[PDB]
Amino acid sequence: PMISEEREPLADVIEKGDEIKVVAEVPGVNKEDIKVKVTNGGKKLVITAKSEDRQYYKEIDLPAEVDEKAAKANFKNGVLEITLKKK
Amino acid sequence: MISEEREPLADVIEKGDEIKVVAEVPGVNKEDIKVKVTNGGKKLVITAKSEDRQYYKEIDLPAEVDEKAAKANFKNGVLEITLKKKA
Repeated sequence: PMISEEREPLADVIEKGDEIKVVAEVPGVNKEDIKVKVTNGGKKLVITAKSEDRQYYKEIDLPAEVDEKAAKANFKNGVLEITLKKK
Repeated sequence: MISEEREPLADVIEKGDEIKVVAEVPGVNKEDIKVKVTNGGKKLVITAKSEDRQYYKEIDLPAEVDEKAAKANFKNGVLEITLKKKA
């Protein structure tokens, strides 16, 4: 349908020194529905999810420059776990 | 590792015979969820437990509902349950 609601999801950051872990609650979307892009040289993170049920958008400022190269993604029961390696 | 119980986002919508209650409880597996009906028709009680996240919610229903009746479904961290109004 034409009209949708866009929410800002709950997210948290864990700065283990080696890794940066981002966890977001995005219930109501499938994994395929989710897109993450690192921006600003790995300074920043963006999350977009759209599903018939839900719409989510998030901007996150990371502690350190990070690289997409080793990055991994987990989605369980509506919670998204992302781990990135700092550059 | 500190536990705090949380109150889930819930929307209750009633159409016709049915009352549909929607709850977001991400983090939690479906077997870790408990749904029960109390105080005759009026109130619906939801319990979700997992190590990382725990939820409890109680909802006062617009109309009394039979406890036994239900259709319930879980998807991507979202719980949808369908309730029948008392005859």
